[PDB]
Amino acid sequence: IKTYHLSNLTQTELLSLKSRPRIDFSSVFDIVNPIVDDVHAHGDAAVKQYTSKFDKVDLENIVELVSDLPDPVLDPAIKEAFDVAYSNIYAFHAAQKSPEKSVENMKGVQCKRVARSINSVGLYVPGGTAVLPSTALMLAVPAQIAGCKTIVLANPPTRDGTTCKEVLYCAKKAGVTHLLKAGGAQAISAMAWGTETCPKVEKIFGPGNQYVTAAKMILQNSEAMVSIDMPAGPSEVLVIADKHAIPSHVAADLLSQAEHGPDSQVVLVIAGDGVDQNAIQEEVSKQCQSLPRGEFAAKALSHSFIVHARDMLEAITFSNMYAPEHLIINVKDAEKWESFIENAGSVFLGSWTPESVGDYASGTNHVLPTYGYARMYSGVSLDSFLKYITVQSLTEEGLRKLGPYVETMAEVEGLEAHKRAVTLRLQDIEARQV
Amino acid sequence: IKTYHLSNLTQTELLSLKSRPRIDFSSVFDIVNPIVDDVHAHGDAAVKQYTSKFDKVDLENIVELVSDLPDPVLDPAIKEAFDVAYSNIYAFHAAQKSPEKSVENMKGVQCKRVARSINSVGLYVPGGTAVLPSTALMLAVPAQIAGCKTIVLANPPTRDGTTCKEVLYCAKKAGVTHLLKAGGAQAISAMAWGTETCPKVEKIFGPGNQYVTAAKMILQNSEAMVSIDMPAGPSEVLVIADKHAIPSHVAADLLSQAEHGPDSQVVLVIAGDGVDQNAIQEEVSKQCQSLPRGEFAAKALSHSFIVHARDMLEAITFSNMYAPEHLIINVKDAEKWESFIENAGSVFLGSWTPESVGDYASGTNHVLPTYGYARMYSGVSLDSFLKYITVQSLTEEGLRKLGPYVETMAEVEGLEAHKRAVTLRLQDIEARQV
Ligand SMILES: [Zn+2]
Ligand SMILES: [Zn+2]
Repeated sequence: IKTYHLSNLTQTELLSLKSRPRIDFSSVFDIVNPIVDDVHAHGDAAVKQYTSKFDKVDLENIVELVSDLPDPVLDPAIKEAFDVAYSNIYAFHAAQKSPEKSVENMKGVQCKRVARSINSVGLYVPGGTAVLPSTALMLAVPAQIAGCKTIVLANPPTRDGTTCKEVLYCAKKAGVTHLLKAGGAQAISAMAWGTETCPKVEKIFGPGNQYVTAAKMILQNSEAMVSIDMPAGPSEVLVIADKHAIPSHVAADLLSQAEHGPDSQVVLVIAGDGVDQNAIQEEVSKQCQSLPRGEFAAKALSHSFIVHARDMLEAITFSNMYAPEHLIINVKDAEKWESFIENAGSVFLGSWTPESVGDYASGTNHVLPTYGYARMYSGVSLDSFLKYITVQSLTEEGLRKLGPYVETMAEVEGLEAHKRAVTLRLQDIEARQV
Repeated sequence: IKTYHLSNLTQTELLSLKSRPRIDFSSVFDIVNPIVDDVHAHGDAAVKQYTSKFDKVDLENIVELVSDLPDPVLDPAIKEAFDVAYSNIYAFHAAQKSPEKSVENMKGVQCKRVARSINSVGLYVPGGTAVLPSTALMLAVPAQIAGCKTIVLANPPTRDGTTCKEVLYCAKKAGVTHLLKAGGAQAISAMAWGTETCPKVEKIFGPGNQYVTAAKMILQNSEAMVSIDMPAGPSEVLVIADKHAIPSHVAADLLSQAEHGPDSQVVLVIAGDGVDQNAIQEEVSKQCQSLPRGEFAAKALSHSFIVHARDMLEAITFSNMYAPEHLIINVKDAEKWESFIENAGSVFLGSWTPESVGDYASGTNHVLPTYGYARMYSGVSLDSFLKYITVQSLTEEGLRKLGPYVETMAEVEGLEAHKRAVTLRLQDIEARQV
């Protein structure tokens, strides 16, 4: 409910706004380490125990090959909607391919950067009661485009043990190879180390909850030889609204984020004068009462806050400091403010572009950096699933011309074998002129 | 000396060749962790103390604004060599800028991905017994191209408290804003947390020794809010050689990697037949005893190994498994095999392209993934210094076309607030034209 005016604040007060409520992950590591170690040591049996324990389901086989599962049949309207998403997500991400053009800054010194897919990747889509086929498209489409050979999707089952069929449809469309019917730390460990039946993966994506996230943090510093997309905290939106924003559409934007759960973070920034803060707030109350996830949204909004900025430059400056997962800019001429944005996972410009268009189908990626990590991490993209290999090839003339400079730098550095690798080659070359 | 043949080996045995020796991080962690904490709590005073103990230097001004440092004067061959290097590294990295073309897969649905620099960055360049201006260019040039506002270059001082003069030259050329005259874990903490005079940075780059590396690793899972380039181990080279390779050149390539240190890892893969392995081992021995760092190279070569492959495909396949920091391909028609390489930091094709060319001046980046982390990490590049923000903007028509698909997918996921944010908007649009 809290309201702040940027003119009222000291440098110390600013800073407490920039930082999210502390999550002590050390605490969460203590809970997660035994689970990670158990799966590491005892494999599928251990995974089955934790799945029985936490998801209250007992599994025969925790992994299946997706190409052996039947094509599920969906309501045609539902199917077409996910085909549209797929199509837009596919096109946005395919357009991120780098051309691989060679640089020749001196004659005969040809260098280039080429993309190779990460061979094996693991994707975490939360499950049980959550039905998250959208996240499945977000992780698997760019994997598919990148060409990854093994694609493990981890998706904890419903209370009976049934795979969410929309997720499965999405997984089949994006070439997921393996479906791992587990969640939690236990699923992260199984992909990081591999098991009797779950392939070992080289990189793991999707933030899951704070327990998934902790295991990812832990396993990236372990011997498992696994990298992750990014660390994480709760989901967030920051909305900037000016007097041209419709109060009820602003309210709906706040609740759209709030309904993700009690820990979602909402920030309303009011840029300029003439905005009816009251109407927005009342409109939030009215809309919240009919939401089936209204209890979640209300718990979330109990630690939301409002910020008054006297102008749009101040609003954006505050948003840059904050570094929001999602940024909504509902102000006149929103597009013009783009070159002022420095830190945000994803940006929604104007009045017709709610967060859920990006959550589902605009084509951008919704697995975005939270907690302030947009300061140095990007949302998942095609490049998240590639390594770039640098290549250089010299001709004789190139080495003739570049070698001496190399000789010089190696001497300066005290590295004489580095020098001789070149000199010995130059001797051979000069020896073959008569 | 030690040799293997790919035909003679079991699965069990290949997998042993793939994996590097384990490093005891536990002992390193015991050293590093209280250093980090101490710098976090006590700032520059804590840093001064550690510099005094390990580097044996007592210095009051540990952070220097590079602007008001006088240009060093170095001999002119040396200036000219680093200038060529600067030029090739610049050109190579500048060619990596993405176009930011908008995607419009459905009329009025406009999406894009824009580059924004990481606002502050830290660059680690080893000192004391090392002199590493090449690394200064490798880290600093793409930061400068990326437009990072604060660039902190950590480099421990020489015994009199001065900065290594070649390193300072490269920092001024590449636009480093601050110089932190400290090394080791204490340097890393100072950049990760900020001190009284050292700016806090968002990302830290550069291998260092195992103390630096452990500090980077701890700090990436800490509350400091800092990412890292990549984890790391000892540097490595894998050289693929066929019968057309000149044995002495092959030997000088191995020594070039080996002279880095006793842990530097070296692998020779002999592909096909007609290769004088003896001439190569003889040549390694003559060359090794005529080197200043010959004792370092010999210790490294004691844990080197050879692999015989019946053909080049099998050689490449083995190399793809091993996933070397550096790969040299000295075979016939080396360029043609490019498409078969899946895992390698940087590649050197043909007879005239030694590792040291890439270490110094080809333009590629020498800060590369070791220990098999080439399976999922790239070398440092322009992208390492950027976040890519995704942007979407819808017209009214765009939302009229895409919104209904989104309402449905929101229904499926049980996320009514996500649906309503679209519906209120579609209602407003409908109200207006009637
Ligand atoms: Zn959402
Ligand atoms: Zn080197």
